[PDB]
Amino acid sequence: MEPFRIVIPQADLDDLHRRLDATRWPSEIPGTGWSRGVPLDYLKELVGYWRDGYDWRAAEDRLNTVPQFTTEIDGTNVHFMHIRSAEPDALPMIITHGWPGSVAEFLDVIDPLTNPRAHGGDPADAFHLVIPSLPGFGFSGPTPEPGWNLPRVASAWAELMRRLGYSRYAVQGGDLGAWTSLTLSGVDHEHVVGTHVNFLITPPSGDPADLAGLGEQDLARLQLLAEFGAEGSGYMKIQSTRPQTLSYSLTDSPVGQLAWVVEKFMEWGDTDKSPEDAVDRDRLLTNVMIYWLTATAGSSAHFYYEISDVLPTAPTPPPPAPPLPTPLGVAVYPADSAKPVRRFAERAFPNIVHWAELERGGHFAALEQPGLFVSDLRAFARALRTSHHH
Amino acid sequence: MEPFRIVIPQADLDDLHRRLDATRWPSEIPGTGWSRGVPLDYLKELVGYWRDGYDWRAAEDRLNTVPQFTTEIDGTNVHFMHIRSAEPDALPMIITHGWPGSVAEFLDVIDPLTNPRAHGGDPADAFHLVIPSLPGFGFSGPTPEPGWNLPRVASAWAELMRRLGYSRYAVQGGDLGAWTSLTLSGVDHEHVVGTHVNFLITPPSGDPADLAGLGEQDLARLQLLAEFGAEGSGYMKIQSTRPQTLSYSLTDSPVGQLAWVVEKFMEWGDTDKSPEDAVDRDRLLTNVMIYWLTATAGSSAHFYYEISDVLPTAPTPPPPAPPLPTPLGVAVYPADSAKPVRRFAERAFPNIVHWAELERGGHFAALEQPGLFVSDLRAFARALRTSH
Ligand SMILES: O[C@@H]1Cc2ccccc2[C@H]1O
Ligand SMILES: O[C@@H]1Cc2ccccc2[C@H]1O
Repeated sequence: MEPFRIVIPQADLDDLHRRLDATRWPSEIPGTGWSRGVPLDYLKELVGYWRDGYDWRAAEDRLNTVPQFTTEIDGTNVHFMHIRSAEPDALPMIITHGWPGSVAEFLDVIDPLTNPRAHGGDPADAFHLVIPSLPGFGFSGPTPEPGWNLPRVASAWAELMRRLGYSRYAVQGGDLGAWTSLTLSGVDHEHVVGTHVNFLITPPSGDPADLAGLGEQDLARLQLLAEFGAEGSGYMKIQSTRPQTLSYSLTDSPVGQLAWVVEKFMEWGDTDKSPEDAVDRDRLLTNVMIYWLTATAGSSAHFYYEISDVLPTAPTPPPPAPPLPTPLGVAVYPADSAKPVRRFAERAFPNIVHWAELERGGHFAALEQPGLFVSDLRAFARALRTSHHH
Repeated sequence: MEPFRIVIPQADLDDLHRRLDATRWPSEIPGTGWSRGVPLDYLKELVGYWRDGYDWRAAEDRLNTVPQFTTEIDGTNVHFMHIRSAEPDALPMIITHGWPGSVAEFLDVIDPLTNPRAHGGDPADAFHLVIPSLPGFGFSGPTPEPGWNLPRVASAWAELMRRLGYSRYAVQGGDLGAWTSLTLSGVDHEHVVGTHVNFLITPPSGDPADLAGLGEQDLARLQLLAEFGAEGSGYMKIQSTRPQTLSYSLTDSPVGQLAWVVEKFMEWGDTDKSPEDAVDRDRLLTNVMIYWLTATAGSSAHFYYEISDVLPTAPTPPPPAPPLPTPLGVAVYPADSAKPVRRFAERAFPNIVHWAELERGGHFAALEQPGLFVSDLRAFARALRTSH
């Protein structure tokens, strides 16, 4: 438990610009748009801005306005932001990012969540926030040994909240952070008072009977899963099997690191022509910079290998889980890469206290739609309070 | 159709050495060996040799001892080696490499196949060789448009053989070259006299009854397929879906390009502790240099996208093909990444005339075991002459 500040040596930035200037670009097949990955023309334009335009020092300053700390847990370094609320009886909540994200995703929602009185919110709806970097990611950095899977991350987090003195807290996440949050609600069930996910997958049974009566939208959600498996799972299959092989090119090549990550902001964000439709280029590059500067493309990929058996890329599906009794909030963003079927969600989670279908935004909710994210999490906190005393 | 010679600008070599010198290495998780991909200590040592000891000019010299040509077919550049036998009666054969291989794989089998008299062979077993670079690969280079799938590549080859004046020829391949050869045997059935593959997958139906009576060795071969899908197919899934995203890092980073390729030489070769157990490092780096210097990591990856529908990684597993009538030779190398169950192969190919189970070697047969490969192909020629 020691204070932490991001201080990037100028030498690292000079090296980055050296590499950018020396980029060797591939050929392309014309007329294929985004269908086979990041198009050449777009990436050239974004790289030009990255090299001459993007301001890391300002991003660095902004990140450093948030209190950060590091601490060692279960043999590994855990970096985390901790922002105390301006209001007494605030709900402690630990928010977890996923891949290819980072703690930078949450910069625009931290102040409205923790200080609602200064952002037109109700003081009754305040949060204390703990926002940790996943082991292997960003400023937490590489893990030293095998075995950092969902329950090991969850146990680390429970220990983090214990050290911080939160005996009662909620958990929140999207992407892999949602899976970690759901896992933690079981692992630390004595201390977790509620769970909110903005990403939820509900696979079908495989029995054509459980589809009876489902409407067009729910059937389309199931189709989205199948499409993801067929077409969108490439990154997941390679990171879950040979993350180290992949890591050499992503650690050596900043354009390669950028393409690898920015593709997902295009495909999973609420976009039309460009990833910048949903996330502006400074935020896009700041997130990529956290991967690049900490050189965590590979260590973050190893997470997928550790949890390969519970991914959709698993050979055989994991056995059906017993119901998770955690009071649950679900937020469904319309451009997300996967969306839950409520009938199926009701079976797996008997205590849903909050369900919202939002009007806009994709996979990176806090970053894409901070206003909606904040309003939704407040309504979840209100629903939690309501469900506990009635 | 014009003569071709490899002449790499010095500036490209200077650029490569600058990149190698400036390599930024990743973290590792110690003690995981090769289980999660190419280990850090090994690759640092290989890159050291690449930078300090490897001699591209000598490799370039050896490649250029092979007569090579380029020609435009169906809108794309096609590079190929063409080596005539001194025996006029020789069997013409087109040999196709796969991924992450190249025409450099066959340097040690060319003279024995085309001049058997000087290399322990019978003049009756001579070949004329045509050894093309796949469209999108090596010195053929990037294709200009969508659609270069197996039938389109096969058609291009039939056209190449027609242009060379070969109205009767055999086809040979491993990896994707075997799939291309099998496709070509159907596409140009009039002119293909026989097909030899040193790579063949035989998927089970999924009906438990079809496994009845199979010995433990054949059951293990089927399980090899399952293991490949589960753990070995990462490169195939990303190249078949987002090859262009992948291409940026592989085209910009020589250590990345090296890791991406050399992993398969470890996993698919007859290896123990190192890929150099099966293929020495000069040959390994020469093959990688062909990808690096032609900047074809991306365009070679696009081939997988074009054929995604027939891969193991397909959205829906491809329906079992009807039987193919081509006279077929099959060579099974014991360390290969996949190996056929003969009972199943003979249902898919009712005219198998040659079946060899070799006792050494993996996926890169001509490169790993040139002696075994030459003997087997000569045996195949003899099987074709005495059965048809
Ligand atoms: O968008 C992706 C869809 C999916 C499915 C399972 C786990 C994670 C994820 C996301 O990364
Ligand atoms: O790339 C090859 C294609 C394939 C198909 C089945 C098993 C292994 C393999 C690979 O060795």
